[PDB]
Amino acid sequence: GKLADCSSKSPEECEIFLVEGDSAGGSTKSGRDSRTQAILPLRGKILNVEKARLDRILNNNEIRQMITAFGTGIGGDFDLAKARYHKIVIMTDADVDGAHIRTLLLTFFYRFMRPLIEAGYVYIAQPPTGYKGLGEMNADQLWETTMNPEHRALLQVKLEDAIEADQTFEMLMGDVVENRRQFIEDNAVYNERNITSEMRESFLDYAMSVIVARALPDVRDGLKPVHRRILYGLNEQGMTPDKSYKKSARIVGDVMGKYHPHGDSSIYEAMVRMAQDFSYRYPLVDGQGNFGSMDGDGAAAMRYTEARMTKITLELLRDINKDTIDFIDNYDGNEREPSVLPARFPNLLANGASGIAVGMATNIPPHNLTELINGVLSLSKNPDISIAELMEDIEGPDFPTAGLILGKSGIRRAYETGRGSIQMRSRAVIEERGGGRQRIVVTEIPFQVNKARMIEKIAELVRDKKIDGITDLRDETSLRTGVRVVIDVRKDANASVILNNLYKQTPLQTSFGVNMIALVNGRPKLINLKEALVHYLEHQKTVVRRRTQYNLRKAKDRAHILEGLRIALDHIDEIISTIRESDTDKVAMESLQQRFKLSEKQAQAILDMRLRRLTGLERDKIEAEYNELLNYISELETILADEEVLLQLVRDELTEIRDRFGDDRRTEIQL
Amino acid sequence: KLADCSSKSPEECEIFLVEGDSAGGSTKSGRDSRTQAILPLRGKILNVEKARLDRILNNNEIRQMITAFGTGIGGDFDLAKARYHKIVIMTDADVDGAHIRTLLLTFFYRFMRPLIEAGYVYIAQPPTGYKGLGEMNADQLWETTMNPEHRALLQVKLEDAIEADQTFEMLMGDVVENRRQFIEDNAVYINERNITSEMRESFLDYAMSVIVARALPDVRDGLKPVHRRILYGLNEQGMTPDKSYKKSARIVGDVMGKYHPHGDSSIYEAMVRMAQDFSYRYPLVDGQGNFGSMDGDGAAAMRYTEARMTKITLELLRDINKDTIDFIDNYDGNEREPSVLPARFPNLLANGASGIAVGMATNIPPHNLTELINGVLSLSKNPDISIAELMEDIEGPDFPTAGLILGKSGIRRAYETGRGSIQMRSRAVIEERGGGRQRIVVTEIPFQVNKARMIEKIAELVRDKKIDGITDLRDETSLRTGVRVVIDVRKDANASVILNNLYKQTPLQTSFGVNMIALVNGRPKLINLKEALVHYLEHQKTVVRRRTQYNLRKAKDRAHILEGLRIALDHIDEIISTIRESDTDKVAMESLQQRFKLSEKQAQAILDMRLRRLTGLERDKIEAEYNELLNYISELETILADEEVLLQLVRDELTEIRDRFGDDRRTEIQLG
DNA sequence: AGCCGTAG
DNA sequence: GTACCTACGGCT
DNA sequence: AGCCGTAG
DNA sequence: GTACCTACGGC
Ligand SMILES: O=c1ccc2ccc(F)c3c2n1C[C@H]3CN1CCC(NCc2cc3c(nn2)OCCO3)CC1
Ligand SMILES: Cc1sc(-c2ccccc2Cl)cc1C(=O)N[C@@H](CN)c1ccccc1
Ligand SMILES: Cc1sc(-c2ccccc2Cl)cc1C(=O)N[C@@H](CN)c1ccccc1
Ligand SMILES: [Mn+2]
Ligand SMILES: [Mn+2]
Ligand code: NA
Repeated sequence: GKLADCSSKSPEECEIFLVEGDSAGGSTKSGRDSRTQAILPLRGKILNVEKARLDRILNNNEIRQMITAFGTGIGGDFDLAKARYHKIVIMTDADVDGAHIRTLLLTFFYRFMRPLIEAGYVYIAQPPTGYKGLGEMNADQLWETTMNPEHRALLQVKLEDAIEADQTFEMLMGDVVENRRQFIEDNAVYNERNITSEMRESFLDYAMSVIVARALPDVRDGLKPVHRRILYGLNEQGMTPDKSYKKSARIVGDVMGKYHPHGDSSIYEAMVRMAQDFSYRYPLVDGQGNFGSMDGDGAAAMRYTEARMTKITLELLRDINKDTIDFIDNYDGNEREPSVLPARFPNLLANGASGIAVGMATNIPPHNLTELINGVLSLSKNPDISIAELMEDIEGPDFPTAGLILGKSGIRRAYETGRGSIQMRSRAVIEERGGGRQRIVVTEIPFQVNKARMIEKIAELVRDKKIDGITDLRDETSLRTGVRVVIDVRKDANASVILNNLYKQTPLQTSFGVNMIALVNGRPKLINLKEALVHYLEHQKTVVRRRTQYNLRKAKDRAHILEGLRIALDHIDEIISTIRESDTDKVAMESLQQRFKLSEKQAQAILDMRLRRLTGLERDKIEAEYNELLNYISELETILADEEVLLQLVRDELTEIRDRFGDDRRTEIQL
Repeated sequence: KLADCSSKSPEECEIFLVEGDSAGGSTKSGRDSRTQAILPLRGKILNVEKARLDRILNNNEIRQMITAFGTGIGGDFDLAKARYHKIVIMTDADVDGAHIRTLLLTFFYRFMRPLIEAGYVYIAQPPTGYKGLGEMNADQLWETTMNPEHRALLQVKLEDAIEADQTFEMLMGDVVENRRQFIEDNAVYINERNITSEMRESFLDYAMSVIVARALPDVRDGLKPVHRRILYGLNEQGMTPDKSYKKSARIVGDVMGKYHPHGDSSIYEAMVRMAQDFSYRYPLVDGQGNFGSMDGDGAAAMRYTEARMTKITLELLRDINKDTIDFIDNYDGNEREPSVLPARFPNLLANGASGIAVGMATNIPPHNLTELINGVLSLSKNPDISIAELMEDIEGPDFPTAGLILGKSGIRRAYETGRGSIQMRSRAVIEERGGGRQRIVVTEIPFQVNKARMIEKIAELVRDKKIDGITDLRDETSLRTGVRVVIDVRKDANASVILNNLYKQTPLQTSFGVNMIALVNGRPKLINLKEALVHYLEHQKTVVRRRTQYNLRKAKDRAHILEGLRIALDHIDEIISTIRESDTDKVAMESLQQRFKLSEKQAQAILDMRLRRLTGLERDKIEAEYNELLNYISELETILADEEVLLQLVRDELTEIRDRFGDDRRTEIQLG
């Protein structure tokens, strides 16, 4: 019913185009030749049939619609002669997700409709380079470039080696992660088409993009691109804590247009989590309005909420405009965006990260800011510090939701190797409720556990009689009292046994599996605690050194200008005479340069000077600024002359941040 | 969706009805969960006053409320079974919140009246300034509206049941005229609440806002608030035709934050229509990407499309920064927006308008711009011109979709009175297809007719055997050929007969019901063709008059500065020494003013002068500017001194616009 | 009828 | 006004 | 086995 | 990635 067929009933001259969604589909339908060309719009990512059970595959709506459209049936019953189109054309967006969707479609054609490929019926379209998605093209341009048999370039998909192609679909699309990961590491780098070559190149294109530009944080600032773009967007709009909140829909529309060419919900939902004090150990966004709850209620629609940077986020963006980090071109070349943030606090470890990539994933727990900075300071004084010594500063993860960690052994393994299992428990106590009866009271729950869902789980166990001795279950949580979950215990039953059982059978006890993978030098890397801290500290040294160099050039440039102004003030009569005698700006400029040994920049500055600069207060200000400047330049040079002084400055600034933003440990690590 | 409280004891339990999930989550968090339950609604609710019982009972929102209350409904209503003794209506403090409140009270009065009689129904009073309950933090919601310690609730009271019956009937019933009369009669520019009063005030607030601030165009620029805000948003962001396309998501978020506090889809779809050349006779938006089709395909998601002003839209905004129109504060006081656009072409008539309001609706067809401007010119030369004479310029509507209008008699009635029915017919011809067989070919369809859907209607008629003689039906439309819909006719059947039947039984012939209502001085008004031209010409006289006055004010301000600069350069050594000798800015200003007879503004301008202005070509170059200004000042004064000269200037600027943007008529008017 | 177009 | 489909990895 | 979070 | 509720007035 989503299919827009062509009028001809002769398959030999008929072509069906497969496109990503209705955005693309509408340009496609308007621009086509309705006589011979059909359009079937799909719905974004389609089922990977290499990983799915067969009944699921047969019951999936997108899959059925293709089968019905092609008309050949599937597997054993496939009948090539019954095909309704001799050309099946894959026309996804010319981007990395476009590529993924193509690997998913080919995988379906190969496993289920193979003769179709063998017959040479499957092609790949080749839309132009410039556009965002096909939804961004005018129908006429899409017709000429991509669908016009006269000018289009199609690739026909050719099946050459079928042993090789089976091995290929299994490797890329199959359920064994390791083989796929190996394939990516090995190949990762910075009109007839063999189906194996198309899968390998298209999948690597997608997989690479997800690893380096989506799902993994950078080790230096702890951010993924969508977060870095959000925060940079708030900086560039002047959405500072002192400044008022800006509506979220404007922030999101802004980020979308300038830096992040993806769907609005991905951006808004990333921003929302950054504002949740139950998600971020040190929240990066300050939100006004409904930003979700521990119960998994979603945030209010973006038209209603407002947001701005938290104060600690200013520390992430500090000195970004002092040539501290490298800018790069944005997605369409009309803007510039930061490659990384200055990150004056160790954000990766402080807020942690979780991302599902391709071939790999990352799980990094959050940490206490005071402990992390103290760890960085200990490292700065001792490059050969061991993990055990570092743990004297950093006890373990510190969750925003507090709770308990059981033992140091999982933490120790994770810090040493980057992988460990950490056991988390809710904070629970047994107390009397009167009448000789007792209750269990939970005041803190494990990190990332949905409270309401945890309670549902307990209720279901009680209902199914899978747990004994619970008379009542209520959520007494309130803004005023904090989290409070009350489990009433049957009189004379052992509450401690019931609690132990709750730990065994519900998320009241949950584990955090540490998998510390981050982008180091543009590549994913499993890193230990020390390595994550070493990368953070080198970054801070580079940022501070660069800021100091930038500030020196700027101060020197400004001093240069002020010397010219001071010269002008010393010979103001002569300066005025020279300018009056000149016919043009260009002559005056040359004459000032010749007569007073001034640079072009100095002369330009003098010619720009307003007459009010001539008053007593203004002359003094020019002289006062120059004298202030000379001292500043001397201070900057001192820092750059001595690596130790530079390093000390890094330590001092970290320390300042520690004292301003460092807070108490929340999570209790129990021996 | 219900988030219930702990207590089982209704006497102390309260249920809060909120607009959506946006307010629901803050409400869930902020409430006392022991005694406060939350039921989020799904925006506007069924009006039970206009609906039959089967539809009422099958509505999910009505069902959830019935289920939650526990009382049952109507005849089976049981007050004792109520699960809460306080049912609290908590919508946003805005016009649409007020509407939701009338809809809820309508359901309660009709299906659960004892609940009101018992005193169980209340209205919360959240604070204003928020633009949504989703906007408030949970602690603010609790303290201001849900905490029993600080909250102010209105208990709804039923005093006169006869009067309330009548009020619910008039405000919410199916008779539009009584409701329209109520709005016309009442419209104008400590813990208990009478239900009749609450209904009359809440409904009037909503109805008036929709009439004056949503669904009806201004007679002066032909726009509704959302369209005006979009265009002003484009001008402000500098999205002119010379600049590159801006992404739609960014344009929309900007309009949302700054001027239009409503949904993104309302803004984006309004912008998309301005871009469609099958909708707008002179498109106001230049769109890049998928902007929808005549088959009712919607535009691509806003993440993909880009947009900017068309060239003609520059004429809507021309002179906006010369104090030609009044600006007003935006919705939250942080911005300024235009009350109306200068509108240098008659956009109301040119592009037409359709809007469903409350108590009334509007339907104004588009027109040919060359014709309209000629009409305005003729009118400007003769205030007593008649409609018939005006029709010598303005033949009738001119649809972007072309086609035919049958006869001039509906056009005439609509122009004379503002109401008329106009028959639009497709352009269709009969031609041979070979073998002695024929086809009907359609290349133009009526305005606002979905082509795919019209084709479906035809296919339906053929399959149901309600029409004889059709053997095939195809849409051969393409970019190369334009609309082409082909109906094959059975050999030896009369094709003209088949075509006449298709006109009678399908949208291939359709009617446009003209009902020209626009806002005139802030009030809706049914207007005829001449009255719409008159208000337009007045607006233009006013814009040009104000523009001239602004320019004159500006030019004198400038001449004044230059007289100070002339004096400064003539005495420059003494000027500089005066400044050098002054300790501060203030002292220099006083000294310059006393010594050289300079105003405060002249002296500031002298102190702001850069040294590079002392170069040679300046004494004369300043004198060059000063000389042109005097001439210009004289030119502006002449215009303000003679109405006829001002009127001629309006005529001239309209004529230039007609020659630059005026195009050929598309819709053919056949007599008859 | 169910559409048209700004709203929740 | 709102609700689900899909990919992807690892842990239970 | 369903969840975590950026994506279509 | 997409689909389907509601108000409102007139034909
Ligand atoms: O609830 C439901 C339930 C079902 C359903 C089905 C199909 C279907 F399409 C949808 C459904 N829905 C909701 C709806 C899906 N939504 C996703 C979000 C999208 N938002 C656009 C947007 C706004 C912006 C912006 N960019 N883009 O830039 C900044 C300003 O605001 C609008 C469509
Ligand atoms: C999947 C990819 S892509 C990539 C790469 C290479 C070069 C340029 C750009 C990129 Cl993106 C490297 C790997 C990879 O697996 N690296 C190994 C290191 N042993 C590994 C194994 C396990 C965990 C993390 C890392
Ligand atoms: C419904 C409203 S509100 C309003 C009004 C009054 C005063 C201030 C602000 C406002 Cl908005 C006037 C009417 C109305 O019906 N006007 C009559 C013309 N007398 C009408 C009748 C039929 C068609 C159009 C217009
Ligand atoms: Mn894409
Ligand atoms: Mn509202
Ligand atoms: Na008809």
